[PDB]
Amino acid sequence: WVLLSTVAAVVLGITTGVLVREHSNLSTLEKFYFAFPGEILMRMLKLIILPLIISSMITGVAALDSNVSGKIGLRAVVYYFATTLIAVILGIVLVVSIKPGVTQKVGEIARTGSTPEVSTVDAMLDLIRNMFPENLVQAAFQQYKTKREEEYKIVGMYSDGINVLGLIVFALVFGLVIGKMGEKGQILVDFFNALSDATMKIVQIIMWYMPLGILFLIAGCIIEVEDWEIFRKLGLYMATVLTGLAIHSIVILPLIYFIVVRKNPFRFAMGMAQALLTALMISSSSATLPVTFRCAEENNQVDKRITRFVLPVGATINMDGTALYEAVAAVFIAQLNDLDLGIGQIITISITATSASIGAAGVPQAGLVTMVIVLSAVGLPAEDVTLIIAVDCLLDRFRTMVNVLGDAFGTGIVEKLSKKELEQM
Ligand code: NA
Ligand code: NA
Repeated sequence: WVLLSTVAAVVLGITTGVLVREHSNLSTLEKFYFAFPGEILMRMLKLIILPLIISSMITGVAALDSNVSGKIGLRAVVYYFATTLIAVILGIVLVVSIKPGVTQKVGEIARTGSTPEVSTVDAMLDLIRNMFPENLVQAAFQQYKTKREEEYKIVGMYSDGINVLGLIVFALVFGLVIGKMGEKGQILVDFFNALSDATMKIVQIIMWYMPLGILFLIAGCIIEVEDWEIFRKLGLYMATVLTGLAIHSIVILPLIYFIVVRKNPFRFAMGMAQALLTALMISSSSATLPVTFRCAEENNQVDKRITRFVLPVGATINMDGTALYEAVAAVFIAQLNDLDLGIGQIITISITATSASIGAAGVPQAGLVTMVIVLSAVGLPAEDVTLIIAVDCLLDRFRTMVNVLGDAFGTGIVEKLSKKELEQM
């Protein structure tokens, strides 16, 4: 009933959403109140991130030996990097071959939204700063950001938004320490094992409300969009983005899973359908993590030791979907400006696009912030990001699904590559 209700909710939500806007006329305030049931689900899933991330990372690392944990972590990191690179290369090839921007002009495309003010050096240094928060309690709900102020002086401040990067790094180090302690640290292992189990049970309670929240979540966004002809001007740009995401999700990732794990990848992906559908509706890899936990464990029979480690980390640093999107968007913006891109310029977009949304799964405008960095790398104005924000919300839905799908396949791949370790213990 859990999966069926989710499918029923989207159909009713899409049916309700299209009918409401086509027949009824709603103001901006009336549109916001319509999506309120979905909004409640959004903050019920966000409420679970902190307890889930902390107890999963501590419990997963603490359960394994130091060497076993290191090898499992090394395998996951290689898979994260390997798949993100392939996603970027696929985006580069598709956008270069399809040439979405060479068939269009800058003037014709409408400009929407505001381009964020980003410093490439400060944004990347902020990544390392957030890995090591100054306060653990503050990191639970706030993040650090630095701005250049004046001959220039760096001023930093904390803003609302959970620092998943800092919490995961501490939870990994904390899990390693309490595991080595043994009997001394057993009480902490037991405490965070119960907290992890309790958090999963609370997710089960949230799943009861998810169908009703999903209905209004999908319905609301369909009603939010006031203009549909804007999607037609960027259709070629959208087509290449979804073509790359579809190929990565349906060809590349299943192929990698099959080679490492001699099993049907679509059977594995079928078990994740509930998590993939949730990601497609909430546009957050961290908020959909609790759903990914159940699908990987309950449906795909993936080891809980592997899942507790790979999934929380993957939701934070594994963004194949976003990395592909930045590579396609950056080259597309380059083509609009009639800017020929050489091998040197193409390469730098690849490395810059790789470091996309490394601490912003669910953070809004996370893709625009990265796009500014990627565009600035090869010298295009950061104001060209305004040409993409029109359809960024829709693409964000599909980005998150591919971001979550990469994590799910990583658990199966890492589990197979560490089979000797799990049996050895
Ligand atoms: Na990846
Ligand atoms: Na991810």
